[PDB]
Amino acid sequence: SPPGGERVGILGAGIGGLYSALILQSLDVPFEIIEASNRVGGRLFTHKFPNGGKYDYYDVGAMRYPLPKSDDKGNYQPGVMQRVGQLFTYLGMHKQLIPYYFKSNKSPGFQYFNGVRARIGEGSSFDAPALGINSSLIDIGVTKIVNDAVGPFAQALFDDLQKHTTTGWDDMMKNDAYSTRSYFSFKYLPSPSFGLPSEHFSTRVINWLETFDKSTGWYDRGLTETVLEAIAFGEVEVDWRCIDGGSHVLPDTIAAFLHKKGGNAFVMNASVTAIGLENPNKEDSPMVVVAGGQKRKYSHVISTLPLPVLRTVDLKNSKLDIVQSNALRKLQYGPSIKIGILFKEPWWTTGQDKNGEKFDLVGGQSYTDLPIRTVVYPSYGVNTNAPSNTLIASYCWTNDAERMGSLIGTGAATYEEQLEHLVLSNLAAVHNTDYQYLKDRLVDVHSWDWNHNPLTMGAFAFFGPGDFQDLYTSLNRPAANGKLHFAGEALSVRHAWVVGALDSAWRAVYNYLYVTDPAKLPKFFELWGKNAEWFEQ
Amino acid sequence: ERVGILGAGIGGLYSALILQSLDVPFEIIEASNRVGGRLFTHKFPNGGKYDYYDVGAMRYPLPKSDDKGNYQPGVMQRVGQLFTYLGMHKQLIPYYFKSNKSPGFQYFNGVRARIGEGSSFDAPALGINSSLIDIGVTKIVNDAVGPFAQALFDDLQKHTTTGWDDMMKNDAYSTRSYFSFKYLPSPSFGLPSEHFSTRVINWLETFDKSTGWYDRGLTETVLEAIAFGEVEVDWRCIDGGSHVLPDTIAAFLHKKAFVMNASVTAIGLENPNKEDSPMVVVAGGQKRKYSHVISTLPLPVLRTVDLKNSKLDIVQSNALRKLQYGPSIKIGILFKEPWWTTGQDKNGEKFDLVGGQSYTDLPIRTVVYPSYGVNTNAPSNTLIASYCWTNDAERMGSLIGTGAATYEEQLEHLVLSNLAAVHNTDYQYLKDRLVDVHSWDWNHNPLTMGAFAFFGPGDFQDLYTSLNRPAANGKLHFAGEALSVRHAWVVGALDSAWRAVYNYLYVTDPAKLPKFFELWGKNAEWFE
Ligand SMILES: Cc1cc2c(cc1C)N(C[C@H](O)[C@H](O)[C@H](O)COP(=O)(O)OP(=O)(O)OC[C@H]1O[C@@H](n3cnc4c(N)ncnc43)[C@H](O)[C@@H]1O)c1[nH]c(=O)[nH]c(=O)c1N2
Ligand SMILES: Cc1cc2c(cc1C)N(C[C@H](O)[C@H](O)[C@H](O)COP(=O)(O)OP(=O)(O)OC[C@H]1O[C@@H](n3cnc4c(N)ncnc43)[C@H](O)[C@@H]1O)c1[nH]c(=O)[nH]c(=O)c1N2
Ligand SMILES: N[C@@H](Cc1ccccc1)C(=O)O
Ligand SMILES: N[C@@H](Cc1ccccc1)C(=O)O
Repeated sequence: SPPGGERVGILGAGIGGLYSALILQSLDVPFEIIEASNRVGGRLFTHKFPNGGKYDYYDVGAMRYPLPKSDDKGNYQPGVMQRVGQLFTYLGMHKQLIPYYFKSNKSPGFQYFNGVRARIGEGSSFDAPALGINSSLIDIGVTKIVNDAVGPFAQALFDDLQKHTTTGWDDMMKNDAYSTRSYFSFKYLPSPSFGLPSEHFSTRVINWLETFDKSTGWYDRGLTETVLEAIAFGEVEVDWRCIDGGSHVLPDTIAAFLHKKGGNAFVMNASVTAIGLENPNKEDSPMVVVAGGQKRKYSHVISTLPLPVLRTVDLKNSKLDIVQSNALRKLQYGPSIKIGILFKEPWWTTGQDKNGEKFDLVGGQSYTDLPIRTVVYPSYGVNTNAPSNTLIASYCWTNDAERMGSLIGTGAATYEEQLEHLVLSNLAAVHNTDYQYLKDRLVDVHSWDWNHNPLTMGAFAFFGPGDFQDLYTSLNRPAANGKLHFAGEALSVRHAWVVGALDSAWRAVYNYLYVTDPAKLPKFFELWGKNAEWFEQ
Repeated sequence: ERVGILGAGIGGLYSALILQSLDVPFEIIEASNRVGGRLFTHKFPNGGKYDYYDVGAMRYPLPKSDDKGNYQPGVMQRVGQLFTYLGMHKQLIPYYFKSNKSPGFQYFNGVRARIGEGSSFDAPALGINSSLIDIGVTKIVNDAVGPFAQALFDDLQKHTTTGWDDMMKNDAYSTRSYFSFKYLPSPSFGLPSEHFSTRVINWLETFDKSTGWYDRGLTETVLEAIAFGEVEVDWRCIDGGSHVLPDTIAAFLHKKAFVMNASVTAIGLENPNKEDSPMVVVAGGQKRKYSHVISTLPLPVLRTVDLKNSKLDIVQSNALRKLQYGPSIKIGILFKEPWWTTGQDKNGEKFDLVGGQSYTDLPIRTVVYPSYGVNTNAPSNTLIASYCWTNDAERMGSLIGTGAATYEEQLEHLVLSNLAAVHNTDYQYLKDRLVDVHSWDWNHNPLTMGAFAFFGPGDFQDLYTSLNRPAANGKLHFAGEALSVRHAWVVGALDSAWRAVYNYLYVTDPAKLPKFFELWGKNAEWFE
């Protein structure tokens, strides 16, 4: 059935594009990967500090994976991230997965809010009474309040995954015009068991929720993203894992697997500038991709380029319908920054604060309302004879990342100095040290703003209210007479996760096989799942 | 007595003007080597007199004025009075919000038309029924915003606050959630008495504002509609660029100074336990003492300053973080000629554009043709090829200031391609005429950390008032355009300086209040 000249052009050598190639290679479908940069992995990006040891790296993008439980053979239980787990096993990486400590493996991480410092779990109110948060709300806590609001939506979506239905999603979409904030302000009413007034929370209380629940401005994005990310993070049993040597090992291993025999050479350093049918009036017209100044023709094209990147590509002759072209612009992205610092020692593990109290932190995270917002201690290498000296001194989202981004990548020594001093000062206040204690231990600094990077043009999809219900489906349909397939993490309900990109590749390849070679569907299903998301042992 | 003014932008310069007029010693601390802040004029090297463009403030919707520079009551009256005070009234030249000749272009969903030609831009294929198309986005948005704006207008006119109280009961709405859960169309529209769908709301945002605007606070939509006059005004710009305004103030102040190239890193009382404790500002590595401090630093900048010993209360410290800012970018291009005025498209039709603007859903979003110099013997050859807000500015920002030629070339090619599609020319027609490109991302600038305040829902009702109270035992006063209801406008910065100086005089020398009122108004906002 399929014409002898079938060849799928895969745009982007990120995890979505590499996964697409892996599926196609397993089905003996020719492909070619076009990559703008000189590296593979995309937002799987591991920075190694040259002056450091083996574990003196940090992941600028993906770094932690909340996988389902697994057996000794690498078989994963059903779960949100099962597809990621099965990929590791497929590549022979299951035993190379090491623990990721979401919470510290020893003493608890720190919380520093409203000038009040405490350990996670100590039950501090962080001066919330002075904010006007009454004692009833404090006793309940932000976590339980948010879970009561998110739980019902999340439970229906879980039932969808388990029972293979879409009613939970249809119900979510009835409320998708809500932001998390507008949901709390105009619809949510506390559970009767809380004993609170049957009234909507005030803005003061809602902002208290956001402060401790997420990041500045998170609640102005879609309520749907809040429930979906709560599901992904498992905030509603997960095995937190990271990759020994950094997440770059995953795309490196895929590239090696595809390259083993002769080699599926990649077209590197070829930025795509145009995608369209050679002749949109001919039904059998092939696709033409202009990348690096050269025209390359393919029967079908699987794009993993971020939506904002597609907006910089000439899509004339790809015949997007009016909804799809609106979707490329309106489907909202979110920002993020990370700042990694190589120190002379893992002071968070062996050091003490200005009063002699030991931090006693191994992995885990600390949280603060200061500009750095989140501090992440490394879980990799903690038990070796050369533990990591590298800290993620700041990991920000939404407004916090937008503001901090102005100090990153300026190219000016004076702003690098301002940035370092701000970060160290924030770190000192979080951990109760002086600035000089941390300055004396600092060796090198590396910082990254995914919202100032031409190859991503944002950290990841972070939809606003209405995006999922109005525009999302349009990009799950192909364009260019069925020959342009949109993929990438934006094309999932697991935005900002590797599984999102993997799901997007499954759906793109499924559509390609469905319209070009249905005889491969059985093997496609057996190797890569009967469904993108619906569970299955 | 000596007031430390942090920031030599228009808010700090205005604060200095007021203090000088009242014989109050002051000192201005400025991080950079320039005054004006977000009044920032870029002149292209090798270009002519009018081959500049304003990277920040560029247009002023002032009230009517007489031959002597007296301005009628209005939102921007305070700005007009500032021009007159500085002897600049006659240096104000017309700014053409719309083209002075043929109308600008609209390019949406691949459909090109002139402003006013009534195109639907393929909206039926988008699922917008004919009734909504016939009414139009402008009338629909005005019907939803009008009631709120009129009550705030009445506040300014009648000297009341009930309009603001009503706005604040609805401040938890974004514009989108207001349309999705509250707004019901006027019965006169003959539409179903139901809330608009997301598809229709996204159609409104597309033609009304920028990508993501409607997810910000409804109050900002109402306030900006008032400021733009979309609910009359004399649109003006400053001959030679907005930089002339701060340059003229600084020159006036230097005759009677400034601490330049001194970035503020710490603000706090010398001894918070002593009542008479002076303020200490650490700038450029040096400690400077003041009786009171007026800060005009943006809120995100204040978050990078050590405010230990300024004794912010818990609401004020929350406000510095949460009160939301918005992004913006501009791209200026020097061409060999004002092709938008003298040229023709690929089919021989003349653009015939003088000033005004064109709009598109393409990445550049907005094109602004210069109004300065149009009638001289050397008209401007400089175009604002792109001016973006919200998501459009966030996305485009990734291509600006990379320092890499390859991305500078990608940016130029995208901008020219978008321009070509908007105006119906070939790419090479514009490339052959391009001389120089300058681009700026106010959301990638340590001195602003965002373009301007652009509050989310709830910010005005929950956190805004806390920063109008002082900190540091009453000796730290917060100012800057964020401390106003005219965000993203010069008048916003001026209002914040009035309130900051007002509070300063109130606690230190109330006998000067009568003269303060006489020279600078009895109220910040209330009309005369
Ligand atoms: C800061 C941060 C942190 C995290 C994460 C992201 C970020 C930004 N994620 C999310 C995860 O990193 C992300 O969802 C996927 O890696 C995205 O893979 P894609 O293939 O969809 O895009 P991705 O962007 O990775 O790949 C696209 C490719 O296209 C290329 N390209 C761009 N423009 C091009 C052009 N014009 N022509 C050709 N090629 C072009 C790029 O260079 C890149 O190689 C994550 N996930 C997770 O599971 N766990 C985690 O802990 C995290 N944490
Ligand atoms: C793109 C764009 C376009 C427009 C506008 C803004 C922008 C970004 N505006 C809004 C207007 O430009 C703005 O509201 C005011 O200029 C702000 O003046 P401020 O004094 O409040 O701040 P502004 O930011 O101007 O001044 C603050 C000063 O503090 C300095 N500073 C920063 N950090 C410091 C530190 N650590 N130590 C010391 N000094 C420090 C800065 O360098 C600067 O000099 C506008 N308005 C209008 O009326 N018409 C218009 O057309 C426009 N258009
Ligand atoms: N998954 C990534 C990024 C992310 C950001 C925001 C929401 C969800 C995920 C993390 O764990 O940090
Ligand atoms: N006042 C500026 C900036 C602005 C942006 C958004 C709203 C209001 C004002 C302008 O006229 O472009």
